[PDB]
Amino acid sequence: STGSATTTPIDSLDDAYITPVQIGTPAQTLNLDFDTGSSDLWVFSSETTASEVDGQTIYTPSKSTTAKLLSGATWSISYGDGSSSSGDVYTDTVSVGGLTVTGQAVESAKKVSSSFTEDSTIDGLLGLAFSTLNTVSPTQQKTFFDNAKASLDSPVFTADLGYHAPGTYNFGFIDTTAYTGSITYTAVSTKQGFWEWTSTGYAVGSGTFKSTSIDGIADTGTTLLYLPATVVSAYWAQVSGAKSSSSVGGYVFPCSATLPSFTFGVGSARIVIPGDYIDFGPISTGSSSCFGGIQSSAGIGINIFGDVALKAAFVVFNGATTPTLGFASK
Repeated sequence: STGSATTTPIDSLDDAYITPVQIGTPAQTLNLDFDTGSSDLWVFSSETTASEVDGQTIYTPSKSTTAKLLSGATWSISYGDGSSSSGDVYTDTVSVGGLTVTGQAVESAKKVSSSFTEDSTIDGLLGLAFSTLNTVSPTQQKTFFDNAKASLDSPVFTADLGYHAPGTYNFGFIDTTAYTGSITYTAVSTKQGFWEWTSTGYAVGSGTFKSTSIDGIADTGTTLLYLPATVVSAYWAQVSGAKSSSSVGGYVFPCSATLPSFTFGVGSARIVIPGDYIDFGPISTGSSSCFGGIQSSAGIGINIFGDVALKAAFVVFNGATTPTLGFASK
């Protein structure tokens, strides 16, 4: 089997991407944030505290004939950006772009933190990291991809995120028309539950390539590119007027400035992030100060190849017995 779904930016800055997901019988369609940095499929629901729902579409298990309470199961998650949610668990039928899993753990939110409430466009998350990170207790649950894997034509999914435009998540096949050149594959460590790999270095604009190992994660659920402070400093030093602002929480730059590209290494191959991808617009309406899309990972404790990086590539998440990651230009 295979599946193919369009993923759409939630706003004009590509702050995140939502993908429609069918849950239950008859189908309830929710727009989920596909997140290769976490491993819980959780949704706004009929059980979510009413005061914490503001415009989201909810899953109502009682209206699904295939929904079954996973008795005794609870979940509770906290994300790197300080947000959180928690609740109980049902199993139900979940379909993504034609691909159907039965008995998928659908984690129903009883509580969500304010940032989720305040984002009316995201109805939940669908985690695509390794199932070892799943928070369901007492019995850890498998991700949608893990459950689908054996049925797929090939044990892979791909992320093709658009710049200011829709893109595609595919399951079970590699669309050879979706990228240019060849796919370069690189080793993955699953020891922290992430799609963790080691970039071979970077360049800033037309600068020479610096060969240096950068361990990080391929994370569709993180907006920006978070790299070591040395690297980030070298980038923003090439932007006139750029500065790091504690009050704003990172590097900002005059909206009148031209951003250089940023290149990262995948083995001997190179992915080029165009400068425009690194512009996240005015820090506040009317401000001439723009927020940068490359920021320091210092104090996150991990480097994160978020959407800024991934949307410059066609990315293969190869869930073979020994997982690997593939990157192609597009």
